[PDB]
Amino acid sequence: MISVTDIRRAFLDNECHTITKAFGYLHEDKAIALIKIGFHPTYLPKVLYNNVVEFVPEKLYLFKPRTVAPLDLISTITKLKNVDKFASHINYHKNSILITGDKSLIVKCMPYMIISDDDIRFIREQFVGTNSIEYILSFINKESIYRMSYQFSENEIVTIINRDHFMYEPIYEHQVLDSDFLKTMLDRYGIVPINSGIIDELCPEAIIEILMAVVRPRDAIRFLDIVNKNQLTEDSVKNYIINDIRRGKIDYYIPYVEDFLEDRTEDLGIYANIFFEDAIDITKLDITKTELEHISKYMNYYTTYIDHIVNIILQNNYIDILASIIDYVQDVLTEELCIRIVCESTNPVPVTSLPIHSTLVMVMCIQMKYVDIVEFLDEIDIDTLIEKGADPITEYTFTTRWYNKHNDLITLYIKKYGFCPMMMKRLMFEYPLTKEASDHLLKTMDENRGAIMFFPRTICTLPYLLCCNYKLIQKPIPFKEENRNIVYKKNNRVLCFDSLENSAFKSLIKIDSIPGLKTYNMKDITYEKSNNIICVRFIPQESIHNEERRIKLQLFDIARLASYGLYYIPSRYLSSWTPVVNMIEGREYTNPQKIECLVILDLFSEEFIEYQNLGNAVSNKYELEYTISNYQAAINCLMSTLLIYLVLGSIRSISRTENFVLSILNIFYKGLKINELLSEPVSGVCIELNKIKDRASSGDSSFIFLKKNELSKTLSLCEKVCVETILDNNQS
Repeated sequence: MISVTDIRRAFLDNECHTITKAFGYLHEDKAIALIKIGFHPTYLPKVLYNNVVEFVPEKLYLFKPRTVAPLDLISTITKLKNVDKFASHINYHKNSILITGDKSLIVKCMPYMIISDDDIRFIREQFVGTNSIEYILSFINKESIYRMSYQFSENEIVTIINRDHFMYEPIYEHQVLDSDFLKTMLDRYGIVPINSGIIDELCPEAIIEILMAVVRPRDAIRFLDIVNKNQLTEDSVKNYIINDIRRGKIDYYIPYVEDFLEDRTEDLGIYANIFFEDAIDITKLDITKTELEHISKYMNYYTTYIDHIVNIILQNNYIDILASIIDYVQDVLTEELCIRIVCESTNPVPVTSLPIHSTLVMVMCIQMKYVDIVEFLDEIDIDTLIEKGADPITEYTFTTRWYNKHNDLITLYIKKYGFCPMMMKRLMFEYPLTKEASDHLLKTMDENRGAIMFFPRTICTLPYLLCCNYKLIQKPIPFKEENRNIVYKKNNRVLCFDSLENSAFKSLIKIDSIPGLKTYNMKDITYEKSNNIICVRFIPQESIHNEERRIKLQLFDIARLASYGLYYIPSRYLSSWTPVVNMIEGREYTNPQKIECLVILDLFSEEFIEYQNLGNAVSNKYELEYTISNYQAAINCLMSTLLIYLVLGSIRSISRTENFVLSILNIFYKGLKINELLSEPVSGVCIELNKIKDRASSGDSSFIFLKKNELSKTLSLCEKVCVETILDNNQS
């Protein structure tokens, strides 16, 4: 459990109403320490302003913009790369920032400043004679344009659209543009010319093509309005719009239909009533499932016929359609139907939209992993929820008032997250707790110190172990004298490096010193130098012919290298998958959307990085918001490699998937020198894996596509292997 002694002392001895207020009564030294690591309220009292400016300036945004001094603000954001959090400060002090005349400063601040016609006059004054005017203005935001009278020149508009393509949207509805300029922007940037500057009469084909290309409904409306002022609308255009309405594209055309298609309501059929109140009696029409899907978003126009529609839905078992109109059928929903919806619908419905909150409905929502199970507490007590397997501590719950209505939910929040600084920060500071709720929270955490509240399941979960802030101990490399009968390639290989300090060079040499590797072996290493450059000549191990054996033996080597402090970032397979970050922040995580390879390459192709530099390499490779430790980066690399070797390895495997998962994960243990065998149930994992295996033959693509939440059991097994990796490391 996170310690709360000091902040609870502050909360009680000053009779605060919120933990935010109590934070301000901490000793300035403790407050500043907490502020540095991000454990702070959303704002700070003025007494701390000088300490923040001196000791942690990047956190000045925690003061009201009026409280911050323009010099302090400008000194801070000059140093920072990301100033998103200073947006309201930057806007409030825009005049101070303009007066500086600093090109780099102004350009960094433009996306957050609401720029006025006067401000534009100041920029053209301070920068006349330089390339900078069209450069500075190219960083303007859509908010400035909406409130602006100024009109961009064409050069400005190009510079702006080169910097951010979709800035054409505010520009195109801000000002009248030359019609040849609109054509040039279409031929060259593919921008659809939706602007009042359209002057030439367009052929029926041209109108149909522009409609087929627009995406936002407001652009279709605008286009048609402009065009109708230039020319009459053809029967060819009218026909396409009716057929587009039949394809579900409705919002695009509501003004148009109401003004020009009044005499085509029989062609519009069931859709006509969206445009003309009760225009067609739909009971006399043959209604298709597709037509009901399209009008589901438009049911407020079919309330005259709501019974007929509901009846078609129930008679044809259109449960997804029933779910999509659930707000209109509250009176019809029996417990039986409520259950059907929960089990059969593609996407969940809100528990508040189910009028029946029986235990039976609740266990179906638990089975379907509904995120809003807490809403059954109007009928069912928290103990029955927990006994029946509910987890009400979700993101959904945080958007409700339930934490103030029920101190048992705050206790459950602590049991799930009391060790997790980011999640406790969120409840302590970013949730509108009551005095009594705030008191219960700090009391419960203070009287349950240590690990007792997380025993015996949570203390052995990966997120819990990531927040103990352990270390992975590296083992020293044993003496090597290679006696094995290794088959080497009949050709040598040369790798060159800019210097001998090169970390990749240093790890290649270290890996050569490591005994007992199965795939990463090298013969007859010679050196050649040219000033700083160092080249390594060597004869690589011949590749293992059996692909399944090769993949198993590569994971052994990965485990053995990790035990000695050498890791690799699997970014060629999972370019953005950092589940460790989710875990230490208390956020749920799921599988990546794809594996960017089909073939597991040999380990010679990867760059192995020292543990001591791993936190920095991982955070840079994945462009993380903040730098994670070497420990947490090591866990991410293992989690990534395990997922890749299980999924990709399965695909290329010829043995029974149950024996593959069990033997390659035991192979991983052996590389770690863990003497106990892995013995986990893999039946549920193998069903997930075999599904993906079957798409990989049918797909025929350059990547392996993974469906959302398809690998939950495989991920819990990757987690369990990492947990055992950490616990065994901590015994040594």
